[PDB]
Formats: sequence, C-alpha cells, structure tokens
Amino acid sequence: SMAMFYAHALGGYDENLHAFPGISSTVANDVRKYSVVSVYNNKYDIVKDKYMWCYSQVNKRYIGALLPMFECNEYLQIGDPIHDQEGNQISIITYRHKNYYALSGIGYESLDLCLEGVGIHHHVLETGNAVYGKVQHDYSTIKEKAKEMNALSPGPIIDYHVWIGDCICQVTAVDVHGKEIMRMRFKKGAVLPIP
Amino acid sequence: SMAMFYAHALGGYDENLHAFPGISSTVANDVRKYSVVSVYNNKYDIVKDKYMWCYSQVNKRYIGALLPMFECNEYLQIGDPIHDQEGNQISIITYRHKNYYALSGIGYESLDLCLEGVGIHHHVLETGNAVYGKVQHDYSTIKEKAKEMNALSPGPIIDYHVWIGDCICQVTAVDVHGKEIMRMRFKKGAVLPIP
Ligand SMILES: Nc1nc(=O)c2ncn([C@@H]3O[C@@H]4CO[P@](=O)(S)O[C@H]5[C@@H](O)[C@H](n6cnc7c(N)ncnc76)O[C@@H]5CO[P@@](=O)(S)O[C@@H]3[C@@H]4O)c2[nH]1
Repeated sequence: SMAMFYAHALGGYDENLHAFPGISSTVANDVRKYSVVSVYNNKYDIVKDKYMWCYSQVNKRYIGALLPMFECNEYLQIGDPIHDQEGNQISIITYRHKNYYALSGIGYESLDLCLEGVGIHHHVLETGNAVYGKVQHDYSTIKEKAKEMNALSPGPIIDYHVWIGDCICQVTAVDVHGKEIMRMRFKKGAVLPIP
Repeated sequence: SMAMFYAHALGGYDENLHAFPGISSTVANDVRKYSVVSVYNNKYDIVKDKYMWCYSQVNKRYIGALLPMFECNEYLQIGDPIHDQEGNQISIITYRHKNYYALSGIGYESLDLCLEGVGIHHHVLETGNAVYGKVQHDYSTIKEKAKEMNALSPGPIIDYHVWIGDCICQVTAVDVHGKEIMRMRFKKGAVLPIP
C-alpha cells in the first residue's frame, strides 16, 4: 500500500506503524546511507560526524535516537516530504536546531522507554564535564561523588537523564537518592532540537 | 517560483504572502469552482450547499470565510497537499468537522477583522433560534430583548459575534452594553470546525 508518513507533532502517532522520532510511517527507511537529501527540488548536504538527538513522547512511550541532519538556511515546515535523489520519499521534516534539520527514520544509537513511573530529562553536556547520576561536573568532583554514592544501596529507577555533548552522548538512570543505577554511552557528538 | 503553501497552525503566517483561513500562500486559488478534490490519491466530493466557517487569528488580524468542504472518512494531516483532477496542488488540509474537511483559499462570504481592541466569538445557531447582539434564544425572547435594547444609546463596537447555522450565517457587532450596532447576513448554511 501507499507509503505514509504521519508527523507526531500533529497527532499522527500510530502504534501499528513504524515509530521514529516525530514520525509514524508505513515503511521503515534507513536514513544512515544518505549524504544528500532533497526538499521541493532543493538539495542539501548531510552533516558528517555531527548528529541530532531527537525524541518524541507519545502515550507513555519514549522514542529517542541520534539522527542525521542536513543544513538548510531556508524555513522548512514540519511535514514537508524529504526525498532522495531517486525520487523516493524517505522522511518528513521534523526537528530543527538553527540551520540544521534532522533526518528521522532508522538512524544511529537509539533509546526506547516506558515512561510510566519514571521521568526523563535532557541536558546539554558542557565540554570537558564528566557525568554521574543527575549531575555533571569536572572529573574530580564526579569521581569523588561516585565513590561517596558507592556505599549506598541502589533504589529503584525514578528518572532518566540524557546528556548531549559535542563529542559524546550519555544516558543515566537514578534512584530517589540520586545514585546512578545505569549508564549508557554513545560515542558520537550531537545537538538537541530547538523548539 | 514554485507554488508554496504554509499552514498557519505550524507558524507559517507571512504577511507578504496571500492569506486565507489557516493558509499563507504564494498564489491565490479560487476554490469555489471544484466539485471534487483528491488527497493521497483518493477522490472526494465537495459538499453541495453546505460550507464550513473557517478562521485563523494571526498577527492580531482575523481572517474568516465560508469555505467549500469535502467528505472524507480517512485521516488527513494538516499541511498535506490537496490536488485537483489534473494533479496540481490547489490547497492544504486545514480545518475539519468530523468527516468534513475545509478547502481553504478564495472562498465565499468572508470577514476580516483587526483584533486589537475588539473581540470575536463564534456560536452554533441552534435551529429555530433568533439572534440579537451577543445572545440567541427563541423568537419570543429575542423579540422582547430587541425592544428593550432599542431604547439604549449606541456606543462604539467592542465585540463581534459569528452565528453559524444549518440554513443561514450572520455576524453581529455589539457595544459595551451588548446593543447590536451592526448585522450582516450570509444566505448559506455552514458548520464550524472541531479542533
Ligand atoms: N570508563 C570509561 N568508558 C568510556 O567509554 C568513556 N568515555 C569517556 N570517558 C571519560 O574518561 C574519563 C575516565 O573514565 P573513568 O575514570 S573509568 O570515570 C567514570 C567512572 O569510572 C566513574 N564512576 C561511575 N560509577 C562509579 C562507581 N560506582 N564507582 C567508582 N567510580 C564510578 O564516574 C566517571 C564517569 O565519567 P565519564 O564517564 S561522563 O567520562 C570518562 C572520564 O571522565 C570514559 N570512561
């Protein structure tokens, strides 16, 4: 049947369709392979070695991922179809960070969460800072806190924290005492969308 | 260049572009002439003798008009193109009332307002009700109300009221005491959009 793309920001979420940041679609496009995309007969270049952390929270389901992004100085509307050079539609306009536009679909490192009972928060990780739990600081302070919190018994996860830095991205999970229960690292630099 | 359509609901109002209910566009399409439209390669019939009163409030400027509307049980997303039989985009999805979708552009009777210092309010005119000023009731109550308010000295207009009924549409303008200062009547039946 027809390849549909519904934007989550317009209420288009369908659990029976493939779900990506800001997109429910009938087909699952791998957008990692493209270096140039087109929007209304206009070609744009995919940014190399810099990505955009994009997420959408629908019902109690978090859908986050590191996505490719292309630069475009003109204003492009949410829902605008994105094509490849062969005429195929591969995505729609979703998220934006100044002159950068995310390319949503099957991308790079991703995170999916049941948000029932837990929260999630997003931070810009300042360069040079380490991360423990729900805080970011210099290595010495983070290191000493990790040893301090080490003597505590782990409680249940209550919050997730996403840290988006220019060279690394990390996700931590904390209990009620701020103790780090879990930590993932994505070895990519990225930016967050500007609403 | 290429014919562009921007949905007002997505922040795409441009005062230098043609402005219609929910649409800023580089072209001004007269949509009264169409009896069928197509969305996602599906043909839909324009309803005959019933319209939709659509409006958007952008830049303290009110833009309202009776628009043609077509019946579609499927879900169509705001901003998606509307085509004619020849494949040309003539409009975008804007407003909806259950299984009816507006066809915005140059439509039928219209109302433009400068919304600074004056208000506007929309009402469904219940069948059999009469209207005075900012209120609707049965004809007996309205007759008495009109007599009472006749004795009042008129003041400057501060509010507009749009009455959309199955047989007729009317706009009244009231002063601070609710006296009717102006009334226009459109000899068409219509419905209001449902968000
Ligand atoms: N190992 C590792 N793998 C990578 O892939 C990686 N990428 C970048 N870096 C950075 O290199 C520096 C040295 O790492 P490290 O010395 S092992 O210190 C880590 C951790 O051991 C410490 N910590 C957490 N929990 C406990 C606990 N229960 N007890 C004791 N210590 C704990 O908290 C610190 C968090 O710092 P961060 O990870 S955000 O940045 C790192 C540091 O700045 C990486 N490090």
